[PDB]
Amino acid sequence: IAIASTKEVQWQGIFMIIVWLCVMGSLIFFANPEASRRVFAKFSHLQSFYGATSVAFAFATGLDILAYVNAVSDEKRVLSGILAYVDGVACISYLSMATLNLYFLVDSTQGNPVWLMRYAEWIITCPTLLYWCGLASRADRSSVSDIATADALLLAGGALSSILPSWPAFFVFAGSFATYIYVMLHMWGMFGKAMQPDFQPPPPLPRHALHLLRCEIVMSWSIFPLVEFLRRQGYIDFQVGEAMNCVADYAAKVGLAMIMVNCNLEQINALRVQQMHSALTGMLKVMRKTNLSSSRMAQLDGVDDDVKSW
Amino acid sequence: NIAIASTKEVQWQGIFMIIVWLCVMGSLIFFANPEASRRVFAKFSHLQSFYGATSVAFAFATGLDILAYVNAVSDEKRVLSGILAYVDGVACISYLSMATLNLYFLVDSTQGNPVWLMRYAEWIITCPTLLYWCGLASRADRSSVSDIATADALLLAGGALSSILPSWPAFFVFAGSFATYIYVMLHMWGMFGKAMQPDFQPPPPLPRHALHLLRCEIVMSWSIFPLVEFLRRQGYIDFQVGEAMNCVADYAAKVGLAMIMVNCNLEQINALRVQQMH
Ligand SMILES: CCCCCCCC/C=C\CCCCCCCC(=O)OC[C@H](O)CO
Ligand SMILES: CCCCCCCC/C=C\CCCCCCCC(=O)OC[C@H](O)CO
Ligand SMILES: CCCCCCCC/C=C\CCCCCCCC(=O)OC[C@H](O)CO
Ligand SMILES: *C/C=C(C)/C=C/C=C(C)/C=C/C1=C(C)CCCC1(C)C
Ligand SMILES: *C/C=C(C)/C=C/C=C(C)/C=C/C1=C(C)CCCC1(C)C
Repeated sequence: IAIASTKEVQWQGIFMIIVWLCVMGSLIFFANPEASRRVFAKFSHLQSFYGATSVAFAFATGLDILAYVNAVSDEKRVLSGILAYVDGVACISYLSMATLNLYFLVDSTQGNPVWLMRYAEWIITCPTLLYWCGLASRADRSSVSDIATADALLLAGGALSSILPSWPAFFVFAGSFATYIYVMLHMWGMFGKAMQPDFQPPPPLPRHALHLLRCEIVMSWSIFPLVEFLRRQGYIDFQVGEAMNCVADYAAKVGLAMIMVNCNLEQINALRVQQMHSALTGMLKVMRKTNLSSSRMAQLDGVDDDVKSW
Repeated sequence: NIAIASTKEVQWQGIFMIIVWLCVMGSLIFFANPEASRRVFAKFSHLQSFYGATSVAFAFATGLDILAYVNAVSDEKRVLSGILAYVDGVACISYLSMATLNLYFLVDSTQGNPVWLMRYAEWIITCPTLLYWCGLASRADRSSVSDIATADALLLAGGALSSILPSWPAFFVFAGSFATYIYVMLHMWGMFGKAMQPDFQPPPPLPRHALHLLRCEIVMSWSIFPLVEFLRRQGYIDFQVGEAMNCVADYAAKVGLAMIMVNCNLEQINALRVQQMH
């Protein structure tokens, strides 16, 4: 329920990039390039997996900068503003993940890397996307910062659960998953309470589209805990798990933009509903000013119009 | 006379693009050599990953045009995104098949690299359609379009046949195809020009500004392929480098069109509710 202006979405956007331009430098300071080259060789397709995701996110932002300029309203404008920066961070993250010497941690389950840059992306992105849901539905400013902060610590636990021994990993990882359902349960009830046809303040998106948001987010964010579960269990390869993470990272953020584009293209029907009513009352005003009986000015006035409808 | 389309006509034109490609996919699985394809994806490990990534990029790019079709401003700006909804879908199933199927290919005489006929069979189905599609954004002669459409169809074929020829003739058949490429592009730049006139007889379904963008998007995005194969056959870049460029250039040329229809449809609604405020 922030109801922020375009200059606020710029101020939050420059904060995300400077709080990122600090994160990358932090992860470049602790770099061990001998092992980064060793990991980017033992797992060959990684530099291609992440480099392909960065290019895919480059066009993802271009689709938002078009939706931002050509936005139908100033309400839907500031919504594509947050997605413009959230998807831009996804591109500079995977660009650096695929070309830079970054900091990662050995995990206890299988000895795999923990990219931390991608975790540092989600802790910058995922809280913002829940604040984004706090505007498409206009929930309470507290009920949003609840799940917003609960989802930030959520990602942190699953990151700092890979280092832990067997049992404290299971218990910290299971603690993050329980918090996940909390975020997805409050959201489904956050949009569901905004979809009611009797709801002030009327949401900046149509009522039906909110169901698409609480559907797309639920069944796209669920992939990440499902991959970290299987891969730690040892039931899928590391790269096969990384490939899913890169595509799920794409479908989750891009899925919102295509819904924003869908909404901006749907107000055209709303325009064509207003055009109908205007031309209906316009023909109504003429009937309220004419007299329709035997007033012979062409034929009888009534049959002239009746022949027109015939 | 001129060049027009209709919704049900692009629907049957759409399903013709897929059945002439389904036939193509069968022929290339039929003549394929799986023992030789395994060697390709072995030496070039990133090939299978590139195509599968390109396919994912095109899967979403198709669905964006479906939203432009159901929520189109005009009956003509519908049958324009309709062509792209089939063009961009072929790219999704072409790259999904290139990354997951045993396909037929050829060894080029220049450097022994593979020549992906499935991709060549994609452009032969795409490029002549986008030029029929360019005959609807500008409404050129059905003869002026049939020329470039059949000249671009043989253009991609000549560049494919050039790989199998010896030294001397491959030079001239390749150069003979690039000479026709400029013939296609020169006719396009002047094809939008006739419609870009503020006093044109059949008003084009696009504004004058959006038409100059198209003749710039199609010039600067299509010129990459004749530069990739050039710098790859000469040996100035690795094969996988030219494939990654071909995997990105193939996305820009077709999503560049998809984002023009979005911005024009969006520019139309914002202009229309303004004309309602007044
Ligand atoms: C253990 C993983 C370590 C990774 C290594 C890099 C860490 C840097 C990442 C984030 C910095 C914190 C800045 C963002 C903090 C967001 C907290 C939050 O939830 O804010 C929501 C907001 O209240 C909605 O209105
Ligand atoms: C009716 C438009 C159909 C366009 C193609 C869709 C099917 C593409 C499949 C194979 C193309 C093989 C090469 C075909 C060469 C183009 C044929 C042509 O000249 O069409 C011009 C049309 O008359 C201008 O209105
Ligand atoms: C000026 C154009 C006026 C309007 C006409 C529109 C049509 C343009 C179409 C093709 C032009 C040539 C395509 C680009 C070919 C460049 C090849 C080249 O210059 O090669 C340099 C060399 O490869 C370095 O490494
Ligand atoms: C754009 C990136 C997004 C939306 C990432 C979302 C991640 C989640 C919704 C959940 C992640 C995890 C858990 C629920 C538990 C284990 C740790 C994670 C990060 C895999
Ligand atoms: C969607 C796919 C498109 C737009 C493909 C376009 C291909 C070209 C514009 C050109 C291709 C070639 C040449 C000009 C010369 C050598 C042969 C080709 C196919 C590389």
